[PDB]
Amino acid sequence: DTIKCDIPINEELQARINKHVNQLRITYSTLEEFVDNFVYELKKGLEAHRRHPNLWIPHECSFKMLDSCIADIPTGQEKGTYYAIDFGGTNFRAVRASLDGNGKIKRDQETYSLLFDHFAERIKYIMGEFKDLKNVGFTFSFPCTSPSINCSILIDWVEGRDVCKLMNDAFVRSEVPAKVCCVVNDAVGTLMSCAYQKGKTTPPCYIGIILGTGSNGCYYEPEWKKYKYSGKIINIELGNFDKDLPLSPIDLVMDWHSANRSRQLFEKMISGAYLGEIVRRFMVNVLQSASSEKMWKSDSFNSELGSVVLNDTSPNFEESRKVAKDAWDMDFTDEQIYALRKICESVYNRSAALAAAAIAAIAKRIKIIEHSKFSCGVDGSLFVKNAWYCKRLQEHLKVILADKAENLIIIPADDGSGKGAAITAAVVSQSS
Amino acid sequence: DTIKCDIPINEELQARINKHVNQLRITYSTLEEFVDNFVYELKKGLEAHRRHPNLWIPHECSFKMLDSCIADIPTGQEKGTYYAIDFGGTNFRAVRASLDGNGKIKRDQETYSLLFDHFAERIKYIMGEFKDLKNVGFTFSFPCTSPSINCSILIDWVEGRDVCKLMNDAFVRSEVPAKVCCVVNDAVGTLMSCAYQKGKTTPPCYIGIILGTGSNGCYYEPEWKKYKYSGKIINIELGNFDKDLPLSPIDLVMDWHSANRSRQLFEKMISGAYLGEIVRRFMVNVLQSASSEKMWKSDSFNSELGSVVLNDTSPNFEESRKVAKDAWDMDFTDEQIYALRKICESVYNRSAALAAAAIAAIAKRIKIIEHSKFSCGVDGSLFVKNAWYCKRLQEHLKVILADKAENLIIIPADDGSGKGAAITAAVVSQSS
Amino acid sequence: DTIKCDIPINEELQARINKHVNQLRITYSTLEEFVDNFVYELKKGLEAHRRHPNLWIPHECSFKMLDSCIADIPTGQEKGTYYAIDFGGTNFRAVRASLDGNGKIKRDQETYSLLFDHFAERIKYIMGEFKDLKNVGFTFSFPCTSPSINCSILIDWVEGRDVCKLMNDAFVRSEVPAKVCCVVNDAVGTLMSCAYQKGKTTPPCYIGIILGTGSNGCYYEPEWKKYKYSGKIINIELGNFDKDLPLSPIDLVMDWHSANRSRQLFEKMISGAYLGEIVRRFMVNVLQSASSEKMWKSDSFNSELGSVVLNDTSPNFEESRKVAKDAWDMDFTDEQIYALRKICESVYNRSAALAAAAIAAIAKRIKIIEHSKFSCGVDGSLFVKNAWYCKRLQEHLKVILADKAENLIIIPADDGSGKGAAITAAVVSQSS
Amino acid sequence: DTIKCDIPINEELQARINKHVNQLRITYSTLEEFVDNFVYELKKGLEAHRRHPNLWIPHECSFKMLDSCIADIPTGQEKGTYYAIDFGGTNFRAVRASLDGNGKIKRDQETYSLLFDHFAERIKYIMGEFKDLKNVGFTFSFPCTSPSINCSILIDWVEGRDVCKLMNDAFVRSEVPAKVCCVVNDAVGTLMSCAYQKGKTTPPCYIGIILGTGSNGCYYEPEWKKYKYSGKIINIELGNFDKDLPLSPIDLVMDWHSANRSRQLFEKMISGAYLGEIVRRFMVNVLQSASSEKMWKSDSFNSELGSVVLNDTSPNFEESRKVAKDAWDMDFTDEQIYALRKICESVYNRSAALAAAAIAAIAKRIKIIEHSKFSCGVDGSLFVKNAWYCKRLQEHLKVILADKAENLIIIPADDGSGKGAAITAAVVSQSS
Repeated sequence: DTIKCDIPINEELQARINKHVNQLRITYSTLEEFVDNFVYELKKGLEAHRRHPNLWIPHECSFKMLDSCIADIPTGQEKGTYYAIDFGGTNFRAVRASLDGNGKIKRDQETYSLLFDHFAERIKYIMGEFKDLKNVGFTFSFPCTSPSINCSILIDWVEGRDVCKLMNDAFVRSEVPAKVCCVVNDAVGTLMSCAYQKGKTTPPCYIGIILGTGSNGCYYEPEWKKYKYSGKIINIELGNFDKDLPLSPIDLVMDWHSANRSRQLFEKMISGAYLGEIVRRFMVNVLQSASSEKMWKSDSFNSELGSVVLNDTSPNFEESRKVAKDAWDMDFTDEQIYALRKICESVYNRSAALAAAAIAAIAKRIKIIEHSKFSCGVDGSLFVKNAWYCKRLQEHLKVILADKAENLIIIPADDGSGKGAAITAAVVSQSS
Repeated sequence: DTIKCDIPINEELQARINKHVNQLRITYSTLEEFVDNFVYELKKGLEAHRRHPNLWIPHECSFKMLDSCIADIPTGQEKGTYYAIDFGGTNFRAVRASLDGNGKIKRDQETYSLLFDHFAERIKYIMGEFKDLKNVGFTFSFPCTSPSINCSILIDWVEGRDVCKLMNDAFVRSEVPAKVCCVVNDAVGTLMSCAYQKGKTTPPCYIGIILGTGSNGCYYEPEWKKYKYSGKIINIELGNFDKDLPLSPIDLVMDWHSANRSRQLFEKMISGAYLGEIVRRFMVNVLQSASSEKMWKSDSFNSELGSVVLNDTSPNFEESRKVAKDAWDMDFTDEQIYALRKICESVYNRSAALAAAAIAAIAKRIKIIEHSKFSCGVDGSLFVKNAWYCKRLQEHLKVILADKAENLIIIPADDGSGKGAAITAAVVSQSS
Repeated sequence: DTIKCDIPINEELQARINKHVNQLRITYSTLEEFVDNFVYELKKGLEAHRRHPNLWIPHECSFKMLDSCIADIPTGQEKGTYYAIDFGGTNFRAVRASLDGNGKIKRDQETYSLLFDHFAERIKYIMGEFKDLKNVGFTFSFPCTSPSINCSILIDWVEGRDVCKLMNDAFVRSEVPAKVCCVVNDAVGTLMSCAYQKGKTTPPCYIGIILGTGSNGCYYEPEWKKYKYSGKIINIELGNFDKDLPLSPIDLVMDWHSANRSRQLFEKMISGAYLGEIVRRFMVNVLQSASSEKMWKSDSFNSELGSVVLNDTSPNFEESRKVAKDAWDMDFTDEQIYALRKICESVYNRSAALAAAAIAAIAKRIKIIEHSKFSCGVDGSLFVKNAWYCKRLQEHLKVILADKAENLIIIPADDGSGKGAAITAAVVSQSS
Repeated sequence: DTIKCDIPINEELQARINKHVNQLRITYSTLEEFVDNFVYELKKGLEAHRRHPNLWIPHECSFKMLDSCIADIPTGQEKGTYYAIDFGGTNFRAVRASLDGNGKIKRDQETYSLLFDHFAERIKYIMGEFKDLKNVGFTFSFPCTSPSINCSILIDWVEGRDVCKLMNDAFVRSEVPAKVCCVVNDAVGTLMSCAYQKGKTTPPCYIGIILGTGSNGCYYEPEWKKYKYSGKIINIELGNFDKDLPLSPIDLVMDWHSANRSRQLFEKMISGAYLGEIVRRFMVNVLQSASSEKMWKSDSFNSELGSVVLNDTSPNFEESRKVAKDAWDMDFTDEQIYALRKICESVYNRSAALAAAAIAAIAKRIKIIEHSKFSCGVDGSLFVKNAWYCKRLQEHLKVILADKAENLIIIPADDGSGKGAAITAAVVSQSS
């Protein structure tokens, strides 16, 4: 499974490669300490929430264990039609989903356009394009605290009013009879969308993981009653884990230029928005003076190109060296292309190992893994659109869980921020 | 200034008294360390606010340095009529204040009655009693964070909506044309009410202190621009200071039964809501078996009785031993009445010393005390309705500030939660 | 197993008893959090030692995981004669032990007398009393750090020289040809003495526990090679555990008068030197005014009397109320004697539960408990000389380890500070 | 005082220079926060020592405030001859000093050679070379804790015995009648040597500073009696200050490769053993691809070359570009030599500013600076053998102390580890 060298490599470049690979090496002895720290942090977060479920106090637990206020999960037997709003950065979409009683979802369109007074006409605009004249979901990936499932406040980016009723009154100002009923997170929607579209002869899903341009997790905590939680599903803020991470110096520099400094140190090692910069810096270090002038720019390499480099099988890597030219205007030789492959294979492997040791921790906090069986729905831009990264995540997950790997199933879910919010708004209302 | 014994005291009781007095003794060497810790904490809080002015992170600074979003202070030259709402616990009042251009306030009534749908009719009910048919202030002493001067959220006790517009729409639902325009704290209103009613030949006020059933402070920070503050007045959450306090064991037990545990340890040593319990516990310890059966109850002694015991000049203390009987159904002898006086004189003296060392710290953070002169407006139930406590606070304040005591003036302000909110709503609107 | 009341109890005293019993109640839900915190602390201590095995850094781990520098444990097959020195406080002993090859120890005398220049003549004085004219052990329970097995430094109480060679040169100054070869702790000697005198058909011993006027533990860590330890046996400083303890307010006051303040909070809840004060304070609180004048003294009740109260079976508790009079000069009635019994039964039960949850943690860090079997040697003044405390410790230990209680055996060892140091000095030398 | 550019610089290289200079910029607003943090840390260290003067607890204070056990300082009126031993790394010296009663020292030799059994013959070997046949000092720069002035223990590098008597018995084994009487630090010897050789018309010295291949400080604390100190001079472990430092990313990487990781972060920014690496890394970053192959080696540039670059006045910098070739085998052009000068001038200026703000803090803890006058003796390899670094340290020290700069005098002391230990051994013995 490891890259093999046949071309004669210089001594200096080989020494540099060997020195910079052992800075990204994750042995099966550190992964156990990682799993233990993760489980302990989960438990401490639960207790600290029970002590004061309103404010999040750092230095008590890195995970701000949020709670979706949902009542119960779906089973794949409902029916209707429901609409959902996604709102991230500059331009995002609107979803319409039809639900039959057989565990299947039908979706129509994801319209993008470049301000609460615009979205009501947007919903009427997509609705007239179906003209079958209720309740609408909402994702709203922004800094918000949700005391209840219907409302959530805004504390960052009228910038401070209720972001729920703000959207609600735009339907009243217009003709549209549709009300907001849920403000879900990106991962709980993933959990629900995976639970719906499973089937009937599959174990229940208990963990929803997002690995993409951001990393997060939600899971079903059976002891939710012993603490003060109202929903059966708990949203871990997984990206903020900082107990003991194997940080190389490149991770110490790339964090200083972050504009989010000293925050979210676990997300900056495994997420797809940061792997391109890691491999760029490592390549600059290993090709000291031979590096081009473009290899010193900031955003000169993103993870979509690492995906191209990893999934390469040509006799001569004419695709792996065509992605070099258009990014770094440089004609790579054989030793340099070998170095590039050996660096990407290390960075992505570390990401996959650390993201596989965070699923075993969740599956170990739930003490079901000993006897019963259950499933996990993994979604994201790193899991999809990458083949070398799936069979590696599931290889590490098959070694962390030594004798129990067969009890935990992986089911790739799709489109959490969409179908998820629609299914949540359908469940919270049809079963209201 | 110290109590003198002439009656022959038993040896055991004298030993116990001497042992329990030295547990409440504050020497002029510890007060300096206190002042230094306080000043350092103020500076650290300012910096930590500049780093992230949204969330309060404990273990960065005990003071959550809030900010009133006011523009500028009054001078005593405005005019009009304005109404204010107070809302604490079970039953609180409504205020109407007339303002002339000479630094004088005229107030009408403080009606009490035992639920946002009731207060609009309350305001119309007080208004019809003057029938001179704008803007209304609001104090709202509850857990709230205020991103702006007009709005504030509710996170504790619809329990979560906007507590500003909640009150505002009740005037629209009714006929009353009055809108909320400010949600002030108990101490910034004190500052403003003191600034208004000063005169013309007095130094400017810079600190507003509340010492009562609760302790708090607000002050004018001249470096407000260097950090991200929008108002010239900063609200210290002074009650939460916990750096290094001289805690006796009685303070360790009375905090365990608090229902606010491990929070606000500086407020539980100096505020008027906790001195009665302190003196009750100390009396139980010094009168071991001679204590009555009522001296073991919880709320059997409040600070209004300590005020009676302190301000006593009768030949035979027939008032200090009449407050004993009706509270602890017991006929005190001479040694016991001496012990009671010597215990109250120690508890209240420690409170006064620690509250005088917290004014010197604020007056030292403002570096004006070296050359110029300014004033401080002290308000509360301990300052008013107690004579032994004023000339003692100002005795300690005259020894902490060795050569500068003449630069700082004390001006007793009155009724902060009332006239304060009215004057703030008048200034924010007439000078809008 | 619980005390039963038949005599009619007053309402007030019954309310007070019920209120003060629930402050000492340990449910089987908190014991699990205790075990988890203990195991995590053990692991963190091991890692922190590997990072810097010289200085102990608090806030890294409460346990300063010391190391005995022993080579290997005995098996009960050696032979010879060896001498040991004990040195605690004012007056302590000297031991002579003969060792045959069958797992049996023969001891002679423990002489007490009320200064390194005296102990050599003491050893010659005990030796002449046997006149069979090598190597001598040493316990030396004082503040000392031991870089090697032969030497240890002194940092508290020439007060600072080498406390090993100090004793060694006194044998050279005299005629005695005996040299110090080991400075062991009170618990590793217990471990060795238990390992020797086991037999041949018993599982191996792995934990040595001391529960007396002080609490401590040592255990065999199989992963000693992965970290920088030279001995197979690790000395936990178990008394300093302070992660999350169920502290009543009486424990908050009794710690303030400690002269060892904010240090060793786990030892002050379970050790035999502190249970008498706990029960004295609780009795003062429950018998508010009926308490005598002697119940307010400090050392008016020690654990030897609680042992007498617990192990009482007379028809009328003429022994449990005879221990009252000579200690508190008071003729207890029936309700008061019931209260006293119900208070001692709670204090000692909490101690036994918390000391049984600290053995399960050690037995869980060693992952052998799943399949194999092993033993633990418990010694101390609370285990011996108390019958109600053994069958209660082993009742809680049979419920903490649900399905594995049969894998762990309890073997009461005796005289650790004696036979232990002798056997260690014999093993380190005969097998040198 | 700033470098001026006249040669036309490229746009890219100019942008890089301007971007990397503002990462080393120290404004007069941060220096005040630095001084405040330093003073607070000093006070906290003093208190924490008073609470437990035996063990050093980090997270209480970064400064382990050690204490020299000296009685009193010299005045320059003694007489005699005394010998001193220095012992650092591989090869170090022996000193002989003659002392007259006029404040003048006469020194003979510093012999170097490449093991306590060798130093006695070394002392006899230097003594026979003067053949004027008492007491000997000792510096011994190694990890050691000194409970008393005569003895000190060894805990790192027989490796653990008494390093005082170890040297003492070598004089008895030989003929030499010379005994060790003091084990001083590198900075207290500097203080004493400065105090001796002052004169008679100079203010008293109170601070001794070492700025070289290591940074440290000692000072006279007038409140030494209020705490448990026996000597009037306190040894700050100044290099370990880590409260809030302006760390660039280069300092984050150079610390990861330290072998002393997460320890002594203030020493790694200002000391002469680390400035060459800083400027090397910055030069690699600013000359991205134009850098040579030798500029990527580790020890390719030490501070002796930065001293050469700074003190350059030739028309064409034929010395500043001759130090480039022999170190980095590269013919620098004009833009590159300008960049090199502008980088060294920034690194050394930051070091000088931060080392000048640490003298103002010490001079501010002693409250004498307000009225009286005193002096400070600065020694080290950065102060001596560098002219641009003295008039810059004293320029920053003249701006930090706004109105008091004339009260504090700087007196360059010489050879602390030598004359210092001799003078200390002379004072401790002649005035014994």
